[PDB]
Amino acid sequence: GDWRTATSMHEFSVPDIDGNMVNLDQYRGKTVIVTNVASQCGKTEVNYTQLVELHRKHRAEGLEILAFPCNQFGKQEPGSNEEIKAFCAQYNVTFHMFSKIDVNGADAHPLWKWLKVQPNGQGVGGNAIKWNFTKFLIDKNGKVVKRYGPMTEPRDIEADLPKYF
Repeated sequence: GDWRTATSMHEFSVPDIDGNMVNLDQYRGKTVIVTNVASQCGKTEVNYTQLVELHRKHRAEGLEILAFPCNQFGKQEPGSNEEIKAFCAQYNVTFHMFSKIDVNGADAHPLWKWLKVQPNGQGVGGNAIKWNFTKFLIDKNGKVVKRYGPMTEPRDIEADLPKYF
């Protein structure tokens, strides 16, 4: 697959939660957090509340958050795209929600296959996504600059935003 040839997130297109293709080059010149989400995770509440807080705190500086539902971790995202959309409403999410995807395995979405092999997006302990709410920080040129594991509270990504704003 051609994802292997990409040098930037801006080369991918991915369906949003309504099913509509989003060309990610529209986020050129924005700092972006990409994260895999789920609704039935022990850290669902801390992640959605803190991602909303971080997005409200920094969206006027150009921060974007792209959230990808994924059911591969404990079957913790069983709902349809419509049900996930409704679920997020309780958190007042105004960042970008995407259609549910796989992030691991042969059928993972190409964007996520690409994120996992980026020099700053490689995990040791394999590149595989380990659980719900892994995060990647992506710069204004669509390069991965940091990867954060499932335990990372979204507020702790503040440490790294001045680097890239």
